[PDB]
Amino acid sequence: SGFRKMAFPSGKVEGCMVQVTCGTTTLNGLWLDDVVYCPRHVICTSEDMLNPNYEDLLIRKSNHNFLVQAGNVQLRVIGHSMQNCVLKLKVDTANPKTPKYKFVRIQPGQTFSVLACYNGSPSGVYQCAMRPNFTIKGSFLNGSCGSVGFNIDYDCVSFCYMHHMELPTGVHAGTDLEGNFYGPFVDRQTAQAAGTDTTITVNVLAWLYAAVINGDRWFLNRFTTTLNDFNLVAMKYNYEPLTQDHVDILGPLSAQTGIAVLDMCASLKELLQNGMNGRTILGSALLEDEFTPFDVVRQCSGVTFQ
Amino acid sequence: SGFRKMAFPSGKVEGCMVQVTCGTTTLNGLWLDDVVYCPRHVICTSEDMLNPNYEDLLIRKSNHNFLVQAGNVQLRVIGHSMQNCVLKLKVDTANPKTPKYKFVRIQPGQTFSVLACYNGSPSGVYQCAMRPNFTIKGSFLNGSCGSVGFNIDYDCVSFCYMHHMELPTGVHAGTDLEGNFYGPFVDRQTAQAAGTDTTITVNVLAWLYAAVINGDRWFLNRFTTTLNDFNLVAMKYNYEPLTQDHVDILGPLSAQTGIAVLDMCASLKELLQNGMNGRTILGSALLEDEFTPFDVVRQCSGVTF
Ligand SMILES: COc1ccc(N(Cc2cc(Cl)cs2)C(=O)Cc2cncc3ccccc23)cc1
Ligand SMILES: COc1ccc(N(Cc2cc(Cl)cs2)C(=O)Cc2cncc3ccccc23)cc1
Repeated sequence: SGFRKMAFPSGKVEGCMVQVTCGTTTLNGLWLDDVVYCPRHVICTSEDMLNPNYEDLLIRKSNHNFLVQAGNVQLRVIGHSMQNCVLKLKVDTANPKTPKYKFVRIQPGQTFSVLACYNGSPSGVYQCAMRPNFTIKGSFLNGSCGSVGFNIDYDCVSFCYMHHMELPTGVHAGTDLEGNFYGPFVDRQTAQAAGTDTTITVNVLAWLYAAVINGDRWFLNRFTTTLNDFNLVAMKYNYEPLTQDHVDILGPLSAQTGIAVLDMCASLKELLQNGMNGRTILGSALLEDEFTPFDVVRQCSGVTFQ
Repeated sequence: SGFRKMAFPSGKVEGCMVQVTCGTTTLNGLWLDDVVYCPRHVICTSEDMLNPNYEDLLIRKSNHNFLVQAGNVQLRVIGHSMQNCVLKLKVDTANPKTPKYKFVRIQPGQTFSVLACYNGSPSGVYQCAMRPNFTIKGSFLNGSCGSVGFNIDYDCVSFCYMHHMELPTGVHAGTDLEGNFYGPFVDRQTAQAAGTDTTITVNVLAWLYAAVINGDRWFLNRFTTTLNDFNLVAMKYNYEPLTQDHVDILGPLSAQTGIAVLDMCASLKELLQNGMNGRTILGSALLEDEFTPFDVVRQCSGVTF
């Protein structure tokens, strides 16, 4: 029993983290096969970030301007290209610890484990959710850039996030491993703001199923609802629309608990309308939205990674 | 900036996890050098668990009754002893992935990472505190037994916890790696209950210092308190007494923020009195007590391994 913010084991990703230096700028890189992936802003000084021309800045750098350290063993850069906002450093050595992996771009609502790194060394691991405003609430200090976010889907590490920036609100913004930013953000120091955020409805329902599995059932009611009627109430309270796809993804949790998705929807509708009445769910006073349906199943069914 | 419940990277511990089978019982073992450590209840059946004599159960076992698997590799048991509530299986091979390690016993309030394992394979990693009542609020299912809790310091793993049981409240009980239970618990299926839990006051204060470091001061006030008046108030909310040792341990955070420990104690007193009035502190609607003072410094100063 019990329910915790639970990260994927970090072993396979720890094996892939390196230091990248270009000038007095040092940050983290991801070493997979004979390529190191890192933020393109490694080629920038703090002043350069005000109005960078990345084409011009890269056209001036050569292979030997980029110093990569893998533990305390130097890799030779034998090529460099830019894909969107990531630098790809082609190196002389394939990473022997390269796991089975893909690059995945995630949807808002999806969670991932962050291996927070400084100077190519891991500091720790935690769970994040891609907010509907395309920011993450992370723990990132200067030098954290190039730290990655990942899921393990069966036997495959899926890399979904690379850390780039901290916004003035203190929330974090980054790219997929193809250098495509999540959200309307740019790698220049200019006025940029997190948009108004919404609650991830499918994840709140996932977490109410977690509560039922852990014996916290007080919020279940005899009422039902239609998808349409649920969404009319949800949208009043700044909750993301629930689609039929969301309903189907919640099918396994519904089957395991014997509580219909629309019955759980009716329970949530009353929670939003009435509040908690100074009660808690899984020892939280607020409705939690940073657990996916799969996160609940993985923790509550003891799914393992080998 | 930002502050998050952060586990240690699990890689060095993943390298030590194996499956241990005795009869129809399978659980997790820790493989360090040529020894595998596991809960001694691996030699029990479900009926055995009410009043087991582990000396009598163990003397009946041969080396070959213990099946230790590390991935696809069968490890050969060449010896066994019992130390308190852990079994030590001597195997023919030293774990090549063995890290630098120590065995430590932690105090209530200290935190560690759990690598939750089933059949010798990892499910996930989370951060935990030894509660004042010597339980942990974990996430563990049947087959989780032998999962370990640890801290990393430089490149040394200190193992402080081995998982043995779940209590009726759903909290979890376990031993150090010398097989001594945290708390008054025993490896028997007899009725045992967690003592009344209390909040870890020094950790809540550490976490308020974290919130200040992260640029949030809304909860501060103009007031101070004596240690004695703080403890008289805090105990009415089932908070642990704050000792002068706790106050000294909060010294570095006090110095970094310029907020005296007893002034932060005054802030906490008001927070218990008023609640958050629809606000949050580091994204939390409750007062968090599973960050130690060292955890705040480590995460706010960017310590690596
Ligand atoms: C060349 O040197 C720099 C590179 C990046 C930064 N910024 C600002 C920007 C990044 C982007 Cl992309 C556009 S502006 C960051 O947000 C980096 C950053 C990250 N995560 C925690 C941070 C914490 C403190 C300070 C910076 C942090 C600043 C300087
Ligand atoms: C020989 O087979 C068994 C061995 C141990 C268990 N128990 C009950 C007891 C353990 C101890 Cl030591 C005394 S009673 C557990 O608590 C294991 C356990 C662990 N963590 C989550 C658990 C969740 C559900 C059920 C059991 C859990 C039961 C059977």
